Amino acid sequence: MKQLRFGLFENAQTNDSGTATWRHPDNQRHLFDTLDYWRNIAQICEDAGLDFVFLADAWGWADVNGERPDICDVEGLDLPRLDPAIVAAALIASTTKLGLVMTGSTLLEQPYSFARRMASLDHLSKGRIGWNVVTTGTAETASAAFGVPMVAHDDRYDMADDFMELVYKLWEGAWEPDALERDKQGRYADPAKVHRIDHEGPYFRSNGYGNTSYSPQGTPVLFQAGSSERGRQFGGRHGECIFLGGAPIPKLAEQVRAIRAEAVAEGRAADSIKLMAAFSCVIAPTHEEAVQKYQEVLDSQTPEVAVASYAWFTGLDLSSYDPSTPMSELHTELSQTQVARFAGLTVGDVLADWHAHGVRTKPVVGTPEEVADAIVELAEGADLDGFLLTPVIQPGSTIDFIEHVLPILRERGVAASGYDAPTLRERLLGTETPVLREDHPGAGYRA
Amino acid sequence: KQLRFGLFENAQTNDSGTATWRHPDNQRHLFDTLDYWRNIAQICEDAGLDFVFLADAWGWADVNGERPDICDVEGLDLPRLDPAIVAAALIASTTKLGLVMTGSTLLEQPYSFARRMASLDHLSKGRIGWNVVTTGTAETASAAFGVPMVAHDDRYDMADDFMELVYKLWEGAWEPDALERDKQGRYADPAKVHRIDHEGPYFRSNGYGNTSYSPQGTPVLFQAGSSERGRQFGGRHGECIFLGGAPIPKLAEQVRAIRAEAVAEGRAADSIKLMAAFSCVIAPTHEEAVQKYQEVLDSQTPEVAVASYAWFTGLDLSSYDPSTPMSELHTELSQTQVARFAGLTVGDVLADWHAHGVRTKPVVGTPEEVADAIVELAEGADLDGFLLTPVIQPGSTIDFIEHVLPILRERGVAASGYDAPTLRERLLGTETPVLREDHPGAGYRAQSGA
Ligand SMILES: Cc1cc2nc3c(=O)[nH]c(=O)nc-3n(C[C@H](O)[C@H](O)[C@H](O)COP(=O)(O)O)c2cc1C
Ligand SMILES: Cc1cc2nc3c(=O)[nH]c(=O)nc-3n(C[C@H](O)[C@H](O)[C@H](O)COP(=O)(O)O)c2cc1C
Repeated sequence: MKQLRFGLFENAQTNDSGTATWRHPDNQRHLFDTLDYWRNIAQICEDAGLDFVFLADAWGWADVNGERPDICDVEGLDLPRLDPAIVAAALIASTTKLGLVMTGSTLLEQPYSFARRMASLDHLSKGRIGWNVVTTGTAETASAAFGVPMVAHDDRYDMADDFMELVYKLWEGAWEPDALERDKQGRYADPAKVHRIDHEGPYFRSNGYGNTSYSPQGTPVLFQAGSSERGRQFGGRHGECIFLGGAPIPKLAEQVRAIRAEAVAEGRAADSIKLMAAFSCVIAPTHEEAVQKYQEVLDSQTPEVAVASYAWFTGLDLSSYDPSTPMSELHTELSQTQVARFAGLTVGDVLADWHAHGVRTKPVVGTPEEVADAIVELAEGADLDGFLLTPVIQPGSTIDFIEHVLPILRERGVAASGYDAPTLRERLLGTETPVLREDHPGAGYRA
Repeated sequence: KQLRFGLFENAQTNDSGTATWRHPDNQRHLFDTLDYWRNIAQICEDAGLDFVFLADAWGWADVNGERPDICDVEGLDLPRLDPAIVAAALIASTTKLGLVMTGSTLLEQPYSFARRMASLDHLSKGRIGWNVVTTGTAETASAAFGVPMVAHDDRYDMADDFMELVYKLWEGAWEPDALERDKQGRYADPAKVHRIDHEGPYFRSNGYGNTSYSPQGTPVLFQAGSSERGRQFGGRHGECIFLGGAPIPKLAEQVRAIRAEAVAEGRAADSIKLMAAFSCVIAPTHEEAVQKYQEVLDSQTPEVAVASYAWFTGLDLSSYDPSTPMSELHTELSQTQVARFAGLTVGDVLADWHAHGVRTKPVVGTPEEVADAIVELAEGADLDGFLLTPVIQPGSTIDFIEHVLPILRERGVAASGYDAPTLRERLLGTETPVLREDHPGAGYRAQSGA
């Protein structure tokens, strides 16, 4: 049996994904800016043996023509947030084995300082760091915030390739793994193992030494989730663990086959890339109890939010249209035969499903046995290597999965019983060594 | 007058042109382990020190245009860790200790720097400080980032623009009570959340800030520029100014000039705090302290001094007989350097450099002698505290805490412990955690004036 890995999707802000369940009485996400919130989440995850916590990030915000509507602040749709690298570092200090994965942007980070920061996390954590490589999902606002011009979608990925090449040189080529000797009767470092790098790319330039010596993993575990044609090529080249949003099993299976074919086209083994699907659930001892439990979180969300956030995430201002109007009865846009995928849905239908989960994956709602069976049928049907648990409320959604579903998966032998490897790469990739595989591009920048 | 005490640290093994890492009691070769930092922070927090300060650098040694092998054999310059990451890890290990980190206005981007510092301030409940630098490793650091070099005085003009932008983000973007998080009312009050607009010579920003108003608003601002332009910048923005060691009459003049600069910027002379770097070597008798210091100096490889002197000054003295008067090298010296070296030989210069690099010269003696030196400095130069710069770690810090700090507390010149939750309250001696109204950053508050 393939043993699935599990990570927890989190972000350093109250609400996410176009939903706003922060008003639910048991939701603690409004305390995201306190260290106690994060210490508790991490302890829950580490005591359960979850492989990692993943901190999503964004730099921009939801806006309509340069302005956030009141609702953004009355319901905390987007802002405020914290920086994930700072949260990750704080969590290092209260964990020993839990993996820590953070989003970091190739569009807005400077590679030289970013490489030093990530390698610092990797040193202090003893090799537990991952990096979710993003360009931007909020390109308009994030660019204005940093004072830089727009970069079009595919050019963002060419910039990301150049970024990756430089950070690979800094992580893998600047200091050999054994450069540091720290012998008070010998050498501090072997001068033959410390190298100047030289990089002249279309977007970035660097000439000189790297600040950080070779870290326990070398390069953080690389996560990536792009679904465009160009983003799929980028993930096929660099990504070690690829995230997928929820989809019906047959569609997910085809996407998995496509992503593994992109890795093969870049010279990598098909099984050397790990696929993890977002997965949400609401668990209760009976099916009806779960439905009511899910219902109570849905009822906690203000009804005006659904229309507001659907607008931003898609562009369709639906406040006007009566809920009985078929979607296909509207224009706005979409490329004909795509409009047929709507298959005669009504505005009410879309907003009700959007109210339910936004861009988060549709939760599996049922008993522990029902949720466990869903996980297994997803993993087997789509050839997945793990799941990214996306909570509907914190910490309850995580606690429920840990206390009721994970033990079933463990008894069935589909989930490991605990931490068997000390670095994140060894744990997620099954590698023997904590460092990149030889068929990964970053390995080609080693001395 | 209650003196404040901070610990000067950096996230690398050696610093300041010296290299005492081979001393049997030095543990700084473990700088890249969390356990080293956990231990330092506990030692400091248990003693009630006001803060730990993390220096930083981005560049490396450049001796005759190359990086010679001795830089790696002795770990003179590299490797290092990022101080924001060390600081964040130390947040989670401490509850009251202040954490001050260096951050460069030349190389950081202000929008993400503002968010990073405000995140540290939120998570720490207001215990963060920022030592504002314009990089000192400018040449090599610029090449690493791929950017053109910027002149000394231009760096301070860029720094003024950087400060204006981060003040808008920290003080002007979210009012202090914008967040209500009332599950029956509003998450945030939309009238208290503001777009910023900034169009400066070096930086541009248009939009909202990522982080809401943090417990101190703006981190406590530390600064250490000693040039004329750097003193002007400190007098405008710095809340705590760090001075290197010097004889009492010289420190007193520097303190006087910095306070006059603050007054000219519209601030109260006493609202800026002056802290001197202070090093010491402590033993139970004077003679034992002298010998202890000799054993520190003997731990440094003899070949280091001439190589690190060349790194810091550009002057390679390795080919000269040590009896050579510096005056004979005038073709390689500016007029100011010739005057400063007058009477000195190459051997004098390298002997002095071997003993302490650019670190302050230690007071060497008994605990009573060191305590007396601290009081004399503070009274004679009008200082508000001291930045303890260790010669070896953790020994230098432990010696001071165990033997000198109790004397200072008995004499009533150092506080018993922590009776202020934020770093600004503790260091400025105020009940208010946010910038004073006569500070430039306060003018960006939307609260009555935007
Ligand atoms: C599970 C998951 C997590 C994601 N997290 C982030 C994130 O933290 N920041 C971000 O900008 N985008 C995030 N995304 C969006 C993707 O990075 C990506 O941009 C999107 O799938 C569209 O693909 P494309 O970039 O190739 O157009 C996430 C996507 C998924 C499926
Ligand atoms: C106690 C002390 C600590 C310093 N720490 C740093 C540091 O961490 N990083 C840095 O680039 N410069 C550091 N400096 C150098 C000063 O910031 C400054 O550049 C130097 O004093 C020269 O002054 P000027 O910039 O006005 O010419 C420090 C100086 C002192 C006295």
